[PDB]
Amino acid sequence: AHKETLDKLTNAAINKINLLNTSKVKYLVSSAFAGLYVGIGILLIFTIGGLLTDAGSPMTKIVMGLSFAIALSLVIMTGTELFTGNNMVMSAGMLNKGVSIKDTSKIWAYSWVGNLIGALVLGIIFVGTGLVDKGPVAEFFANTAASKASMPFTALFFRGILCNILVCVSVLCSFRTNSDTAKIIMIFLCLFAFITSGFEHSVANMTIYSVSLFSPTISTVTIGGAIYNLVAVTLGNIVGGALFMGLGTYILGKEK
Amino acid sequence: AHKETLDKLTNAAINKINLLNTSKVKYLVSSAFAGLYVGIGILLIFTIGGLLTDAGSPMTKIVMGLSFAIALSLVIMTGTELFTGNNMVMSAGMLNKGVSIKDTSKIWAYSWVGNLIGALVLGIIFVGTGLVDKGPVAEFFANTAASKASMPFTALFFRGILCNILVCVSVLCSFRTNSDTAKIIMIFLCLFAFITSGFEHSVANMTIYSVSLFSPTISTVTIGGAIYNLVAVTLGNIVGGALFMGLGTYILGKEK
Amino acid sequence: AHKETLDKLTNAAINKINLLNTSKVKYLVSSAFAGLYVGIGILLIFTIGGLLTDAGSPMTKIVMGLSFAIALSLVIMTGTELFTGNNMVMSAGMLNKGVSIKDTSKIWAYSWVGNLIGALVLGIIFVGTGLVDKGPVAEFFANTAASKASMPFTALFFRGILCNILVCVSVLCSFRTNSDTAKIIMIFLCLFAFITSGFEHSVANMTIYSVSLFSPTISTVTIGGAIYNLVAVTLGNIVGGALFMGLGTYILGKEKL
Amino acid sequence: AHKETLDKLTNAAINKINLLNTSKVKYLVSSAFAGLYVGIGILLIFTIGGLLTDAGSPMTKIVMGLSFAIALSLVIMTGTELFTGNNMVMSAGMLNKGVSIKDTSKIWAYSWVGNLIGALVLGIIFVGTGLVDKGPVAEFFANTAASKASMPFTALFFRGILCNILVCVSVLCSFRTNSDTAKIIMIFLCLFAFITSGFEHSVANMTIYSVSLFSPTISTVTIGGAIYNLVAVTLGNIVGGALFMGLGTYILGKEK
Amino acid sequence: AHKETLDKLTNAAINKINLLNTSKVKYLVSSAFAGLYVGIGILLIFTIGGLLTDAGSPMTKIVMGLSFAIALSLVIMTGTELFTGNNMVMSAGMLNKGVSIKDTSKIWAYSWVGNLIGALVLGIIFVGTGLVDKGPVAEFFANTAASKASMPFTALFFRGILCNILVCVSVLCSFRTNSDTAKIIMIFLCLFAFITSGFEHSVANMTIYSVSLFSPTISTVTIGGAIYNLVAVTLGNIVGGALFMGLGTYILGKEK
Repeated sequence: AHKETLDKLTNAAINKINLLNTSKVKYLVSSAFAGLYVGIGILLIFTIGGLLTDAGSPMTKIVMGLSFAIALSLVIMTGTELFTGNNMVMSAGMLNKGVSIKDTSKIWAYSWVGNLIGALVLGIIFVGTGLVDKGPVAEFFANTAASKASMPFTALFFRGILCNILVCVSVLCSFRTNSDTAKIIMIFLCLFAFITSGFEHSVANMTIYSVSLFSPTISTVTIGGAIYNLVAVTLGNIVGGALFMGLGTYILGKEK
Repeated sequence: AHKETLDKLTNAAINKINLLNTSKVKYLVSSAFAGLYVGIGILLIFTIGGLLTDAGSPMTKIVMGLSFAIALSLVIMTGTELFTGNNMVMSAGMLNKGVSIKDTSKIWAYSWVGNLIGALVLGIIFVGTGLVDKGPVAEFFANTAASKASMPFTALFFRGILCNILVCVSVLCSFRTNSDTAKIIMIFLCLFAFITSGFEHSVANMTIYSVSLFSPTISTVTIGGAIYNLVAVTLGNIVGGALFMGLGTYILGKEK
Repeated sequence: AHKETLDKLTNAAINKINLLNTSKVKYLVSSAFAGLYVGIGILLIFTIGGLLTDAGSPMTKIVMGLSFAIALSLVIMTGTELFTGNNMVMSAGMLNKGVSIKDTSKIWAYSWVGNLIGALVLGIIFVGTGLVDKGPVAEFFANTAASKASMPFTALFFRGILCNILVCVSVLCSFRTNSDTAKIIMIFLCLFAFITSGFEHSVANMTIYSVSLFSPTISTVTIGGAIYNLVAVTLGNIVGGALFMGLGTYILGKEKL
Repeated sequence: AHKETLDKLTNAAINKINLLNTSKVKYLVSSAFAGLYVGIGILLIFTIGGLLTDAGSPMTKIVMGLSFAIALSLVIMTGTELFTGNNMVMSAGMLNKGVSIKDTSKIWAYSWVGNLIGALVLGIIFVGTGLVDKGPVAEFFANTAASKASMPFTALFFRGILCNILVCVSVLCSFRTNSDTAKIIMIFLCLFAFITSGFEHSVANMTIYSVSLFSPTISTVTIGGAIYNLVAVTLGNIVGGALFMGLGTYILGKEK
Repeated sequence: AHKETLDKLTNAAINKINLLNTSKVKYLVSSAFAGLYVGIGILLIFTIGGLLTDAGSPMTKIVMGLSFAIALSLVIMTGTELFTGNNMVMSAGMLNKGVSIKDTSKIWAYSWVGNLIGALVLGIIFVGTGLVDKGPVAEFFANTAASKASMPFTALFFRGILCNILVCVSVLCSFRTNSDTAKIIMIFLCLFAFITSGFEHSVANMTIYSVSLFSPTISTVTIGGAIYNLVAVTLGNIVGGALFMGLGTYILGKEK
């Protein structure tokens, strides 16, 4: 069971360095589709957070957390590239040696730049809608945009650790079943979990900092506070995806 | 995986005009339906919005985007012609040289009109019920059908982009999975995102203005404003479905 | 896929009038199961409607719609004869030369009369439950039954279309997928819409003007006001079932050949 | 599709008496399993009424119906034997001569009794939990078991009919599809329907009264109403399965 | 239908011990997974209940039970080794001779401890985030670690029994169907039922007593209250799985 999976994970890992070594335009795009897809999820639950944080309701983080299913679901279904999964994958394929430590940091790089490109594009467009001009919407943006850049390191690190856990554990669950519906539910869950709980996702945080910097209605974080939050959380994501899930998957299904 | 998708996409475009070119009756009826189905979605959400606006609920815009999955789900299940969705289909199709740059417009036209024919035929029939005869139902249709015409062209554009990114990706999602349940789910999300977040949909607004103009009890906008909108937004809906969605599927899946 | 679907729609007309001929007991029964099944869901959403009207809640009309799904789902899953439905199937199956205007009108009658007999039986049985002796629910029933009589024939007619447009469209959907999960899900949305929006449904209104006439804890409507509501609604229903759904499906799927 | 369905039922019943004609120990520990599964619902949906009635939220009777779904679900997904199911099963079958009045009743009382062991077994255990010592949960048990016992036979009898119409019909639906998912979705709506509407279920009452009795903190029921209710309701559920759903399904697909 | 399921249940328990009689490092890393997953569940539903108790919303208990779905479905979807599951499985196999009384009480320990390991890990990494710095989260994590620990043995014995009754029947449901969707749905139901009703699942508490025993902000009772709770609850899970379900599932499938 775990072999057929660490098998699936290994092949897919390969099929990633192969497309990269084909066209960079291709790999670049698909990374900058996942970023934009995932970013869509921030817009929903932030248009949310405002309306419910504003009216005092205690349901905000709950309703928000639930309504972030559209994120990793657009990704997995469209078959696009997102770094947070490239972690657990590109790892066990480096452990199961389908791709090397070479090919791993080769990936995690471009996908991360790709993933950012997507956020930035959705930013421009999203900001260009006047939606984040006035109101308690860009207010929820700004504050949490600021909330997260002022947060100490080990949190953003350790919060980041638990995030890419669920994210991978879902991505894995995708590999483990053939019912797309079932994938979407497991995802729906694993994101309801991390979001409401209150964890951190780099490719996500990007769309947040993608909007709150093009903003003609505030900064409260600058670029410096963004770099920090990412590299903090990026760093966190990796231990979670690679050294827990990426590794443990490699073990559980190693033809030993 | 992306290759295959592209092919399927390409046929759908080929198989589109092909039909339009055999019959214009059969195709008009289809867009006619589609635009009405999408407008059934509007009646529902607006009968909600007035009922929740009247009671000042902090949720109203969250319950609405939840209650819109019916619109596009009815399209994809009855297998009918939706102008926005085509934007991806024909653009990726025309691109993949399966169909022409003149087969492309001849679809967009013939559907953007069909949908509206439906929007109309449905708009009339709604009025003849008279939930619009007065009260917060009739009201909501108004106060909102006004707000759209009196809005920057810079807004209606990017609003109308991000919407029809979520609309085609929902469609793209139906072109990649064989679960009719998962097809519906993703459609249910994508409209949760685009409607709750305040994006704009040409074929939907058609029913809005199909009803704020047939309703004896008042306008506040009149044709020009309705035209200033469908136009400012349909263009956006093309720029989203074509330049973003269709070009990317194309890039992500052509043999280099 | 529109041709293969008409084929199905057509093929479905055929073995229906074939069954009515085969025997009238077998057919009328099913018809009643349908009425009952649909009416069942009326008892649910009104109880909800009473529970929640009584507390002046805003989300009443909304929960009432989100809940009615069971009505048309039982129909489809049990595979049973529901008037509003045959409005689309039988028509487009005629147009597609499946059977005659004879069998069409002959089917529309029995279904409508069997749907009625389920509505009948359910009502008495339900009055027997004593769950409409007094309280906010027998109220909601009468409150609601009256409106549906005390309403202009023009709007009862029209509302009654869209409703059958939505019922039939969900039927149409039951024919274009092999996912019983998908069937129900689309029935869900379609009813959520038709109900919460404000549309009217002969077979389900059949179950409303059955409770409030059989309950001795009030007529505020009596038989006439029903005859009125039914008629206006049964027409509209027909005008959406056979004329928008029936026609369209045919025009989409008839081989010009 | 009717004749297949009928036949399925008919064979289903055969297997039943055959199992009963094989092992008594095997049949009566399946029975108890159902009743126990069923009773679990009653715990949850009274734990719900508890909280919900205690804060007078109008939605008490609504959330109960939505939550009682696990009952027949656990039974139907686990091939366990539920008395109320065999009312339609045993009868549809014996009407096709797949069995005899005798098997039917043997079943009907056997199944009924194991079922009664379930509720007996649960309640005891459930009493031992602390959850009925005090708190608004127990008031809800007492007050309910009470009314359930102190209500005109006529009534209870009719509430029986309606209930088992839904119970069996849902079971009917299980026999008519293969999407195990759907079997559930329907079970869901049928129980949402039957609880929230007011109808009485026999098996499920067992647990109710069982809990109330073996609760040291006040009964208001005594075994006095127990028998009364368990009879009046059961007598209804028999006309529910047998005379409606049972004989009705036979008349629907017999080679006549 | 029950034979396939006992045969399906036995092959299982052979592998579980045949995994340990092959590798410890294999088997435990999966059990540290199961535990963590279940924990992540507790990290969510307590995150809620902290917010929802901080505003007396009567709906606290219920919402929490609906959102707990993730733990056992994660454990299921990822094949990992969960203790409570085993209870029924083993004994169902040690009763139909595929493993021994040894292989049974052998499985039950390593996993029990494997599970505990992972629960301790997430714990620190959860404080590592500092979401138990203060707020009602750590508060709720405090009252409920202690309320559970300053509770009679017998109650928690009876409580825990009922739980693993459901937890195993949902696992048993896994075995009896090829729809992951359906599997996950039954877990969602079986979990919502055990938590909102009140019952006590040991491997979860492991995370609670892990979260709190590292929460810098307080112990409220200590280690002799954590051990007692775990002992009181674990043994209750075992009668419930081993004796109720296991013995039972066995009786149902056994071949005379």
